[PDB]
Amino acid sequence: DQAGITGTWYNQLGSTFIVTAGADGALTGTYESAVGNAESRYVLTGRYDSAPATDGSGTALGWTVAWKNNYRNAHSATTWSGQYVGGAEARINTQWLLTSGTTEANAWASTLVGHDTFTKVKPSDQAGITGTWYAQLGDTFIVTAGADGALTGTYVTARGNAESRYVLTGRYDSAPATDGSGTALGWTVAWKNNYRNAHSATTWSGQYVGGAEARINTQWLLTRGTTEANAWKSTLVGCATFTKVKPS
Amino acid sequence: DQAGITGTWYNQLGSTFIVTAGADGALTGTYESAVGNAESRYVLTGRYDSAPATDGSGTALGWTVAWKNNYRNAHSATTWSGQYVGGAEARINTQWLLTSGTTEANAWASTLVGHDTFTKVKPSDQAGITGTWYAQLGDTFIVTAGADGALTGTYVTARGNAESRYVLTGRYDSAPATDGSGTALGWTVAWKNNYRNAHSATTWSGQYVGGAEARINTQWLLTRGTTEANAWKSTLVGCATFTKVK
Repeated sequence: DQAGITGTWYNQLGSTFIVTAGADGALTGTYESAVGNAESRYVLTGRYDSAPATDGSGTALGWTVAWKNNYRNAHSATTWSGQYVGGAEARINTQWLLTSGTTEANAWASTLVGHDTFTKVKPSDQAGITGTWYAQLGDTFIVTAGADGALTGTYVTARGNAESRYVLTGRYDSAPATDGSGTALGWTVAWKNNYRNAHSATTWSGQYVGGAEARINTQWLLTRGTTEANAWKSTLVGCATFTKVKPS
Repeated sequence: DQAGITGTWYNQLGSTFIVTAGADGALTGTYESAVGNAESRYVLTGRYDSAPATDGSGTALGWTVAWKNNYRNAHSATTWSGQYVGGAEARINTQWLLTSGTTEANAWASTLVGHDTFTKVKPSDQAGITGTWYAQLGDTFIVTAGADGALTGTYVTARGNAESRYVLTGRYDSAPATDGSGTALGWTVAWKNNYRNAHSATTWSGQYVGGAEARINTQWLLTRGTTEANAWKSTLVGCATFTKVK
């Protein structure tokens, strides 16, 4: 629900995020984290299902924060993937992936995973990235990396309940480390366009590695809006690798 | 933590598991699930760090349940990876991976992810799998699949804080589907042996696909024992693909 989502949400750690849900499925806002290498507000962007199911399922959504602002750069990004559940005790229940830019030797250790629950009640490489990317599955990701750390574009998926292009939005570390680490980034796609609504959203969290064989290596979370009884099985997890060379 | 871990644990869904922690780092017991395609008890096996850190960190552990018993076969396995925290309100905080055996075309949708918290107080044999497997990183997994769905063996890791062999235990679906879906399975390694103790455990959850190029395609969770303040960053996630050819 657009009115249900917009506002201020608090999670179990004490972090805060303020979000505006646009009528078109956009999420925009700021996140302030009570833990980790973080200080003050960080830009957040994401998507949500603007036509959720009426059988009582939650509303699938996700969003991304690149942990760079004017005070700090943690060379990392987090994506939350989850669902909004309305009512007197409204909640956003998520799982998240936190990727650090790493050397290729430490990439196997690059991604933390966790869960966050948010309530309305306060508790007690721009050039390298911009362009067209191809997954091992055959689908396609066209993205523009802004100078501010914005990612914007469209995703065309070769598999699943999906058809034609979907809007994508995300963030990336716009001042990566120079020691050969990759560039942390993430983005979200809500699987609703003018042709289909799969009542679901995916977030990819990962890092860009430049050079002769440039890659975006990601892990992803796909959450479906579910009833509360089915929520334990609402989130799929996977990995995906994108290259600039269209596969065979 | 042998005495602390052993006994009966309840999670927020109403599921129950009973476990015995052995002195060597073994976990053995049964899991009864309050949700999903499950009914009565299922065998569980796993590992835990039998010499945790004394600074107050939790105790890393993991375990596997293949969702097949004499009453049902859900063609699936779950691994929980997490850490035991002792004291007046002892808990086991986990994240879990549930893999279903799927066709190749559906494999991208094969693995659910979630989190479970357990407390002590109740709330209100495949010839295909057995052998040596090699990951894209260079490390090595030697396993014996028992006829009862047991997995036992040793894991030798080519990366991280590890050296030589570590004990592994796990489970697999011993009566898979014959439509060409993979065989669901999972296993645990606690990263402690006679040479190193990394105070951590990894669980792989995934599926075995047979034939000319047999593979085990997995996703894994690596949990480190942490302080309560650092618990939010205790678990790494990744994927690993194993083949029979080095």
